[PDB]
Amino acid sequence: MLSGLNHLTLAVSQLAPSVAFYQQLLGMTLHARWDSGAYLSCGDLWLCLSLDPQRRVTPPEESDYTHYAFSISEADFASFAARLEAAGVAVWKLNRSEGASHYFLDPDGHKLELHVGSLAQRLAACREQPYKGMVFF
Amino acid sequence: MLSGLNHLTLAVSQLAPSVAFYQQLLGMTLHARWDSGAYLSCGDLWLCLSLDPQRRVTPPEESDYTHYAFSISEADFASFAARLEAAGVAVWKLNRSEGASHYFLDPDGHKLELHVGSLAQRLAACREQPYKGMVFF
Ligand SMILES: CCNC(=O)CSc1nnc(C(C)C)o1
Ligand SMILES: [Mn+2]
Ligand SMILES: [Mn+2]
Repeated sequence: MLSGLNHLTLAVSQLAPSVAFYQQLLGMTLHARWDSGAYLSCGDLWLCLSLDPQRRVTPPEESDYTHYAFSISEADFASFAARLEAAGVAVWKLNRSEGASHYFLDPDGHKLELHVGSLAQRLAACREQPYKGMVFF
Repeated sequence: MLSGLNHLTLAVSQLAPSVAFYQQLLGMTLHARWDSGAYLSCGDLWLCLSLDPQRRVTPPEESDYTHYAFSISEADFASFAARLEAAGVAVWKLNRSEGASHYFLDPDGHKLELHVGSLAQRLAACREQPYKGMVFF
């Protein structure tokens, strides 16, 4: 029986600028770095950055909607999004609205998101404005 | 301050086979579905499947090392891997490190992993036998 996410591994093209992005800009905790990777944490999340020469920097218009969202509180959301914009972090666009979210790209074009709210809150919101064809179990 | 992973969204080419894989084969809980997506949970992980015409069924040789690992106990590991093998699920890598890992593909070629063990256990192993260039913080 599966119990949750054990770790998320992102392939990166250059290790140093990616470590700087996740640690210095996003504030994640750096535990270890070596010649081909780094281990960080964000609360319960174990994030691994893995140096991969096959990673290409892809424009958001030509990558799919696969994305990774991080939790932030209502009180910090707007000021954090503002800090990312002031630092020149690029944005991307999703096809639909899923609540209070800010969409931004990492240096390799991984699609990231800041989101306020839990799954339970999302389901309650969707009961009032559902997506087309929505069924609840 | 970010507090953890809020949700993981995977782009899928066909909703029905992906729901079948995550819900029925992997045992995640289906909370809702709509014409272009579904919400599931696996422990404290909120997983979104998003139907995306841009998603290609991607062979493992054509994608980078980005991958998603799910937690499982050592006691359950071998029988879960055997279930995947009976269902015909492809493997994209052999485990060559210490620690139990099984590396398998979803129907669209997303790279998945079953892993036993935490970040703390990995850091302890690396302190005894560090990777090339490894520094701890
Ligand atoms: C499967 C259940 N887990 C999730 O809902 C992940 S996001 C999440 N979980 N708690 C929160 C707080 C912001 C209330 O946010
Ligand atoms: Mn999202
Ligand atoms: Mn892994």
